[PDB]
Amino acid sequence: KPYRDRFPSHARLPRAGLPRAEILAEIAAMGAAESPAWRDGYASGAVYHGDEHHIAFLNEVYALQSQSNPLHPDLWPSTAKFEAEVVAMTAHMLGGDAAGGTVCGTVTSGGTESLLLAMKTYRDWARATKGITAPEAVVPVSAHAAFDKAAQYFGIKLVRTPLDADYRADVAAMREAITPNTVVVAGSAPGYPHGVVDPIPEIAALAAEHGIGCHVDACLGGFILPWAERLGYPVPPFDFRLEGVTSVSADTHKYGYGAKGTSVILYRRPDLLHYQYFIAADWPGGLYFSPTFAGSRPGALSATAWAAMLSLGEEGYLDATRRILQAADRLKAGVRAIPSLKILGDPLWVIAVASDELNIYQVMEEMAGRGWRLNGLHRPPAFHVALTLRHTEPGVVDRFLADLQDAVAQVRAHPEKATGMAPVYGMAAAAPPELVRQVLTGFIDLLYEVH
Amino acid sequence: IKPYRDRFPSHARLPRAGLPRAEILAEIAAMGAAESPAWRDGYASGAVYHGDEHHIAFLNEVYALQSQSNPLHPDLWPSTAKFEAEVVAMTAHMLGGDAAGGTVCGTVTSGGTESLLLAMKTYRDWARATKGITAPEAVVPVSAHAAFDKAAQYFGIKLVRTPLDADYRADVAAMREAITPNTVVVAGSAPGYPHGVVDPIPEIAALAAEHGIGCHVDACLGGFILPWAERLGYPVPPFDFRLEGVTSVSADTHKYGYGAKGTSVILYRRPDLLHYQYFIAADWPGGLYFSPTFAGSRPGALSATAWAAMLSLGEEGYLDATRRILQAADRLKAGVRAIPSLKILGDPLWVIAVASDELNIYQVMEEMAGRGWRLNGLHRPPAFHVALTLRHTEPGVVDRFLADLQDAVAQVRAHPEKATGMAPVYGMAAAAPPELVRQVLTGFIDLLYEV
Ligand code: NA
Repeated sequence: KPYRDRFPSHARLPRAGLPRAEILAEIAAMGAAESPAWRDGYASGAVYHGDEHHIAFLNEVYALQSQSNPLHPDLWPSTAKFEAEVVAMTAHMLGGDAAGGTVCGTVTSGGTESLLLAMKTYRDWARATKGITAPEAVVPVSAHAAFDKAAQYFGIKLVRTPLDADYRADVAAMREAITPNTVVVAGSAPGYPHGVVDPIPEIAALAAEHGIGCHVDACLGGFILPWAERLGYPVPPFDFRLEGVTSVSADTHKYGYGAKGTSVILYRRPDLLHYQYFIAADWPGGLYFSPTFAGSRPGALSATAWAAMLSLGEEGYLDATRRILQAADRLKAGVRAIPSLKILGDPLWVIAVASDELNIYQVMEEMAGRGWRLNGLHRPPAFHVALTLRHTEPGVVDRFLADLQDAVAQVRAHPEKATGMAPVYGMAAAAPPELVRQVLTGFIDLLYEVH
Repeated sequence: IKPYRDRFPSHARLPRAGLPRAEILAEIAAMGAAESPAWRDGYASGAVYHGDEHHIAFLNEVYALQSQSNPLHPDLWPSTAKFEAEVVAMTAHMLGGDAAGGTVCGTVTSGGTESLLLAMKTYRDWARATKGITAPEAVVPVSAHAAFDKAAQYFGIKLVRTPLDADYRADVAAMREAITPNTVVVAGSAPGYPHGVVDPIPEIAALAAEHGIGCHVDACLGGFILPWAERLGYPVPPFDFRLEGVTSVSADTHKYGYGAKGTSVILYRRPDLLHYQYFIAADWPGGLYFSPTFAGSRPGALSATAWAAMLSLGEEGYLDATRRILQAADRLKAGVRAIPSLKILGDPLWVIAVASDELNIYQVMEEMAGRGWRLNGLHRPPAFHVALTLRHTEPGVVDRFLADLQDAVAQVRAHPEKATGMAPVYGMAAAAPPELVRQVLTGFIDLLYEV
């Protein structure tokens, strides 16, 4: 709570309205304080484009569409066109034409919502068409935490399966975990922890053999992998090119470079998509439907997804991806050169680094002391850096490597040193899950404290 | 209908080369010039709640300043964590939170629907953990939002809908009779969407408390009006945390809070309830992970607009806006009651459902549509409503409505069998079997997404 001193806190409505100009000044001052961290490339992920002109462009898209609520297609036909076109272009980018032109889907609020919708959809589809009432889903331990959210929300038993030596899903273990109640298996393309792409072709084949769904979580890779493939990088098919793939999520607000608050969920056929829709026919409020979880939605954010995709085009995504993967190549070579560190698996641009000899959490804390905001991992202990366009700016990768070399030297010199956040991550890694839940619950409460 | 089919190019695939930003903006701007008059000039029921150009420009600048905000990372955007904390605190205080003894707490959500879903899930989880209930039920009036059915279907809750009395308010005897040992929550609306009437919250809350179950007040529509209507001397029963048995309340900042679309608030009487809402993952290799609500990544700029709107209005601003809306409603209601063949359903303050026992109300509505009005068509029983906003408090707007409504009724009286445009559509939807409605609406959503 860094502003507790500098700015008044508001626990109650002001009696009189406060001047707009004063309100904007506070927000602008906070922006000046907060933006350097992501602008200058210190943040893993978080901001995916970050360019001044791109941002000013999407801000004006927002301004022009600010009143849009896609719950009312009759008032905002513009926004329904934008969502239809985002879905179509994304589907085409992800091998939709290979499905025979039946690929369809919706815009969502984010990768989490795309995953939740897909999970609910397989649940309802399986109940209706296979008589399954105690649904199960099989995913690798690396699959996003949102799969557990979906499981707990929709009453699906989540079975998480082990990874091989390369941190990719062990498909044999996935086959073993399938039962008559399994409704879907998933693979990540790539997974968030270690940036590796699961063996999608085998997972898709597994699913098809069992007549169950196969969801590919391409939230992180959907706007990168197709371009990496065209640039010559090693990437096997991960999308609708695979016969057994029945849905794919992809985040326009990650490497699509749209504004935060949008993603896409795609299904192989409409008969599947139809299980996602909510329709109420008996309500005194009249006919009511929604394609996704929300009722009212900020249509302006859909406009920003559409605008971003159109302003980039294939050549734009190709260039962005090129820059990111070149930076990644350079970063990975540097990490491999530093003694006592290793990279987990063989990632293209989301790089998890670990150490068998040193406390990786203190190496991470040493980086944080130099301004870096990296993601702390566990199982196993590691940190990761998800490279973005912010990291392709001049000097950024070199600063990272220089800082990391220094971090490692400092930790080797005092291997028992543990400061700042390092003991927090270490304790969290060792702690019983229930204890973690209690403490993190207290933490969320603290974020909401007004003093 | 898709108005831009022949006016602008359609995009089924990414352009090969990025298109100029300036052209993309021109196209979006052109669509805005086409679309804004309808809401700006007061023709839309609900839809746009403030709509003033200076207010809008103000929020658009709030968005610009916070555009990169993603509250999944409070360490990068402490500004936004502060905004959400203060939106919750101010809203809680406005809704009688101090009467709870200072234990009232909550979170910002993406909208009214998410607030309702979250409350529903929360009572389900709470009841499972503390009451051993594994086949949860919820009892709500038939007028309660369609979103209650979404929550029931998502989270495996049996939803029991109960009849209204002659004033279109919840029949509390029927709710009592519907309670079983598996019931986890009862709800009332403040006010309900269809007819704008406030349920007997005190009786419902007392019912709930007597049974040791939750009581959720859906104040999504009324939360930012009712407290001020009450201060102004209008007849409004207590409906909030002043009532002992009220355990949660939802209120929409993006409705009469005058924030931008994409925000709402869910409040709980105590932290031990709120804690059942949080998602926490402790064994994920992606590290410690938590979400206070459904989403992971979120558009923090939208929370900023809620906060800024609340601050720029203050109590005086909400009091003034509410006064204007309620006096416009008073005038509008009197004018409708003065028209021989029309009646208003129940006794609403500002969301007015109008019906007719003698004429086809759907054609009356169609005659209004031919004059530019975008009203909401209801059924059970047939009616239309107008949810009055600041847009309808502008000079001449209520007078135009009544003048148009008088001509509408004169025309229908002259040709009682006339049924044109959307009138036969609403008429058929009201008579049609729900399964048939489901199939047709499913086809309609498909139509929205056609490129
Ligand atoms: Na190394």
